[PDB]
Amino acid sequence: NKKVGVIFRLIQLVVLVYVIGWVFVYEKGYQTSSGLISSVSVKLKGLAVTQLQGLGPQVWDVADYVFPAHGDSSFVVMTNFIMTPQQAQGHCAENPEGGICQDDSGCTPGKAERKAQGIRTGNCVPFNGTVKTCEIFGWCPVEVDDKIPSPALLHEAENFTLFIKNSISFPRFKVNRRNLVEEVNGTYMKKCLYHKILHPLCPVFSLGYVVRESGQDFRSLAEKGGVVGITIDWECDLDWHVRHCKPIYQFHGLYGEKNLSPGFNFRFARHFVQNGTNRRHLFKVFGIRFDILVDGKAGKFDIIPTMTTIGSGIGIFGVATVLCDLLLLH
Amino acid sequence: NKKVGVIFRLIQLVVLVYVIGWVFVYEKGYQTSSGLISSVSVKLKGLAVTQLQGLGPQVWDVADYVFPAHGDSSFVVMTNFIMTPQQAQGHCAENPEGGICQDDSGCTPGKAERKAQGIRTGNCVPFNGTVKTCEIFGWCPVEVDDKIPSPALLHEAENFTLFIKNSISFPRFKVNRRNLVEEVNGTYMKKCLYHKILHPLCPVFSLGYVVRESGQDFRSLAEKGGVVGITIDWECDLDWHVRHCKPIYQFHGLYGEKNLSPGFNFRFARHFVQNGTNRRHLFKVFGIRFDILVDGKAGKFDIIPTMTTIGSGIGIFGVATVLCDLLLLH
Amino acid sequence: NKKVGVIFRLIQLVVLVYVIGWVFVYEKGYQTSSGLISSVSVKLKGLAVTQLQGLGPQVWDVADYVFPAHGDSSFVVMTNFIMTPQQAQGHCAENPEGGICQDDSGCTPGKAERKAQGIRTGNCVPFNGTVKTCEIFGWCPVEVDDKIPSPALLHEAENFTLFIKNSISFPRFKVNRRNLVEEVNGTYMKKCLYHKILHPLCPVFSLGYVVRESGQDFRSLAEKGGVVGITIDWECDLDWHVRHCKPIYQFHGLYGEKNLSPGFNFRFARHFVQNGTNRRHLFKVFGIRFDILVDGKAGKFDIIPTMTTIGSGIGIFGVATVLCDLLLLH
Ligand SMILES: Nc1ncnc2c1ncn2[C@@H]1O[C@H](COP(=O)(O)OP(=O)(O)OP(=O)(O)O)[C@@H](O)[C@H]1O
Ligand SMILES: Nc1ncnc2c1ncn2[C@@H]1O[C@H](COP(=O)(O)OP(=O)(O)OP(=O)(O)O)[C@@H](O)[C@H]1O
Ligand SMILES: Nc1ncnc2c1ncn2[C@@H]1O[C@H](COP(=O)(O)OP(=O)(O)OP(=O)(O)O)[C@@H](O)[C@H]1O
Ligand SMILES: *[C@@H]1O[C@H](CO)[C@@H](O)[C@H](O)[C@H]1NC(C)=O
Ligand SMILES: *[C@@H]1O[C@H](CO)[C@@H](O)[C@H](O)[C@H]1NC(C)=O
Ligand SMILES: *[C@@H]1O[C@H](CO)[C@@H](O)[C@H](O)[C@H]1NC(C)=O
Ligand SMILES: *[C@@H]1O[C@H](CO)[C@@H](O)[C@H](O)[C@H]1NC(C)=O
Ligand SMILES: *[C@@H]1O[C@H](CO)[C@@H](O)[C@H](O)[C@H]1NC(C)=O
Ligand SMILES: *[C@@H]1O[C@H](CO)[C@@H](O)[C@H](O)[C@H]1NC(C)=O
Ligand SMILES: *[C@@H]1O[C@H](CO)[C@@H](O)[C@H](O)[C@H]1NC(C)=O
Ligand SMILES: *[C@@H]1O[C@H](CO)[C@@H](O)[C@H](O)[C@H]1NC(C)=O
Ligand SMILES: [Ca+2]
Ligand SMILES: [Ca+2]
Ligand SMILES: [Mg+2]
Ligand SMILES: [Mg+2]
Ligand SMILES: [Mg+2]
Repeated sequence: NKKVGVIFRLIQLVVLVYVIGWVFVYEKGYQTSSGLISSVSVKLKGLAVTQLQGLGPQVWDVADYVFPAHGDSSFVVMTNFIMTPQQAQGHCAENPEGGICQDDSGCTPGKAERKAQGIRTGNCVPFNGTVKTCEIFGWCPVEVDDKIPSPALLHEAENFTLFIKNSISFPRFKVNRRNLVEEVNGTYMKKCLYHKILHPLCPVFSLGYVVRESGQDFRSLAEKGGVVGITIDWECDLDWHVRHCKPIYQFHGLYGEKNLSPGFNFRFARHFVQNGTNRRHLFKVFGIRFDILVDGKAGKFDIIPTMTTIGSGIGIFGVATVLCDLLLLH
Repeated sequence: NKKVGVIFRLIQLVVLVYVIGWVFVYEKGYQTSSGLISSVSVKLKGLAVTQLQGLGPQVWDVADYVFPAHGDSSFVVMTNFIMTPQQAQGHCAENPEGGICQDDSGCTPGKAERKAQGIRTGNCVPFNGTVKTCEIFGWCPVEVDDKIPSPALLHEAENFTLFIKNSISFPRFKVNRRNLVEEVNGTYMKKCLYHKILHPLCPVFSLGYVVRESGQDFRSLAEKGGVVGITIDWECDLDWHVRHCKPIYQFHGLYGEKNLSPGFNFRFARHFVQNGTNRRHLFKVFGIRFDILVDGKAGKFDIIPTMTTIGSGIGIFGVATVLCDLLLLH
Repeated sequence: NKKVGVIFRLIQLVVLVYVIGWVFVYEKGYQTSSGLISSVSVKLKGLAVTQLQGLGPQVWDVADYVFPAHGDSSFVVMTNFIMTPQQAQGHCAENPEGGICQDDSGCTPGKAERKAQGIRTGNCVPFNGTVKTCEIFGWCPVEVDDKIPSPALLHEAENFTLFIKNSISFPRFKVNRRNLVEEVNGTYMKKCLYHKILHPLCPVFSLGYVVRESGQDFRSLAEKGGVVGITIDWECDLDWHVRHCKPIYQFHGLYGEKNLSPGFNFRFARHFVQNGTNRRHLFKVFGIRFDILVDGKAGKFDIIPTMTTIGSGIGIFGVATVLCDLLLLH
């Protein structure tokens, strides 16, 4: 029958054009794939001045709000903090969150099993006029974290400019590429701000723009902390010129339900010696967690993958043909 | 022949059941898989008081033993340390390990080729009553680490509550998930401790439990340090509800031969200015290394993978047909 | 025809030898592969003394030039720095590169839009005898990074030694391996310098050797910074003894155009309280970025992969035979 042969030839032509357009053209089967070796360096330029009650104006610079000063990929930018100054190890009332005592017999000497704040001395001392807390041995000023300033202490963090420098190299092809691609110039790096459409190649990122692109409001996130994931994808083709290869930036927002564990926070201390006594300043920093992830591959023409793809296509064709023949026979 | 046809039909039904079951349900071929983007946030609540001979009581809060303050995925929990206080730059004798001199002519001015402790002035000074070491220009006094305390200075950290906050997002499906799940609530985290069977979803991990579940003993590991690897694996079947998505926590113990470089250790310093002179405190910290590795995939029903799996199954059936026909013919 | 049968048997023998040798031995189809869990700990030893104008001799020990105390995979080794001692908050002139005014009416009170150095007060005080800049609120000694010392302040960094301790474990096969191998002993590490041929397995890497093997000159890197990538690769056939399992160390040079953003740099501050006044020392450190990446796979004989490979080979054979038969059939 003529129509049977027509259907067979149509099926073989379909599978042939499918394999040819997909394995070779679409999926780049004639190009080897390798993995980039990458290193990310980050620099933040911004300044914010905080004026808390009872304290002088505090100037925060790049060394201050960037705790991973060595330019790590996973860095935290300080946006809100609680400062407990002049902490010294001595005996005083603990925080009321741990426990509340009405008499000295209630307190027991030892360490708390859950959320230990210090070594209990077994004495109940008044934390303030109303309630009393068991006396512990720990840094004496105990941070009350219950009050979270509604206006962010560093609401200026939104405009802080952020520069990301990424250098990727493929080992098998011995090709090195950097984010600061050709189009970028020193003059450009002075007056550009990153945008999804306007300035895709500008390496200077605005913190507020990055947060808003992820899908989070900067103010509410800075009030309680947050996590933002920036991914740099280097899809590269070596058959073309290296100028074509460029870094694509994608912003991903990592969030969670606000009732439980809202935002991101950590505690850090600055140890110093004043008047011959060792003292420290405890800070509970509510900041936005920025993670840089670089994943990419390079493709360059090679003879062995081309021959293997040709053989696989011939095998798939010769199969499809025998399968169609057996189907038409039965 | 009847028996030949029966064997042929049996082989056909067997390969049909195989291609309809294995690649579809077991391998989830109709689903497509996307790697997660994740961020690790770790908070350790605990307090340990270390009493050292010649020094006052030392309180080590969360910021102290957790050296990475920004909540990095790889963090070290301090278990034992060697403290050398009041280090100042000057000319003081070197450690006996570097060299032993009996006369001033033996010492050579310059810097030692390997593991230099300072700039040798060229004079042999008595390090102590018995042996003499060449004078060097370095921090004073030089740290001595020949003796490691057999009882861990921080042994209370066996009980330290470790809270891991891991937020994942799949870019292909645009679904954000966190280690905290609907089953876990605010009242649950107050008293729960992670267990392999009892509390698999509790985000609070005990350090001793993590060490014991990794095939290591905390008591022996705390003396010289160690490396414990925690892997959080997410397997998600987006065909079901998102409540079924639950993280899987696996603890892997990374250990080596005790004879050659046992445990993990590092040295850090705190710089301060006392009495108009720059001084520092050098600590040789023996701590357990914790690495959080999050690797997972999610699968949702899609039309193109389903069609590809159907085509692959039909192709496998076709050849299982002829392979059987050619064998029965022989 | 006899020639047709000879050609058929020749093609049969060719495809049989192929499916018996290539996929089995070269591809290790009978073995299974699993990803390892790796944690890297780095330790450096070396001392460098920097003598500056006015300031006394400064000793930079391991804790100084190694900014990551814990020793993460990504660490920076200080080679050159710019120190602005005794930075105290107050009113001072901004940097001349920021802005220059001839009259006080030029500057406007507020915060700069880009790269803010402080809060302008609307007054112009002379930065030096020639030009005058806007008066800002912040650290009084402004850091001037126009002059970079051509001789590296820490050129002694080239010969500093680097010890890398990596422990890898395959969870599927429950086998733990370390960079320290049976060939390496305690007396060997005392004097081993890593080399590609002479000493392949020693974990003591010379910084200058690592920089030179990556393809970069240390002296140029020392002045303005650099990036060096070290990759450890483990390929182990668990069918043989575990002694054969040895890591492979490869150095990759990550560099970019020197005209735009040459080298790697960052700023960190040391906060201290002297004379009841909070001051800091700001250092602009030019250092070489070192990144450690570990990847590997292991192979163990298993029954299911062997059976799957045998089935795939039989299928490829059965197809090749008939495809050849159709070829002759024409
Ligand atoms: N976060 C940022 N925002 C805006 N511009 C930046 C940022 N980081 C770097 N740049 C600009 O990019 C150029 C090249 O960066 P490079 O690493 O040389 O910084 P730098 O010149 O050492 O820093 P500085 O400008 O503080 O001296 C610099 O001229 C700098 O002005
Ligand atoms: N390591 C830990 N051990 C025990 N409980 C913890 C731990 N980390 C967090 N929690 C509990 O989880 C709850 C939510 O924590 P969240 O991430 O909101 O930090 P936080 O409440 O701002 O910090 P803090 O508890 O210091 O106020 C807290 O009420 C706390 O009691
Ligand atoms: N960067 C390095 N260069 C040369 N030798 C090193 C280096 N790091 C460690 N070693 C040597 O390797 C041996 C085993 O390493 P290990 O991790 O036990 O160091 P350690 O003995 O704790 O350090 P230290 O020698 O400061 O006590 C040590 O005897 C040490 O001398
Ligand atoms: C005392 O502290 C407790 C802490 O919960 C608080 O509720 C109470 O209002 C305080 N009382 C005064 C008078 O400040
Ligand atoms: C950021 O700068 C813009 C002007 O470009 C200003 O309107 C905005 O208030 C600034 N951000 C904050 C919240 O300080
Ligand atoms: C600077 O880079 C931009 C990139 O958009 C380019 O358009 C411009 O021509 C460059 N400047 C010079 C002087 O080449
Ligand atoms: C002196 O120091 C050396 C260091 O190895 C030690 O062996 C010796 O016992 C010490 N002698 C005294 C009297 O402390
Ligand atoms: C808290 O979570 C636990 C999970 O084990 C659950 O059993 C309990 O009902 C929850 N509490 C409330 C009030 O729902
Ligand atoms: C003053 O500072 C400017 C800053 O660029 C410099 O160009 C100039 O040479 C300096 N003048 C003197 C006398 O130091
Ligand atoms: C490093 O090389 C040799 C040791 O091999 C040493 O003598 C020389 O002084 C050093 N040079 C530098 C640049 O530190
Ligand atoms: C130390 O290791 C080296 C490896 O090159 C080996 O040749 C030597 O025999 C070892 N020393 C001892 C005492 O076994
Ligand atoms: Ca890291
Ligand atoms: Ca101080
Ligand atoms: Mg609280
Ligand atoms: Mg030692
Ligand atoms: Mg500059």
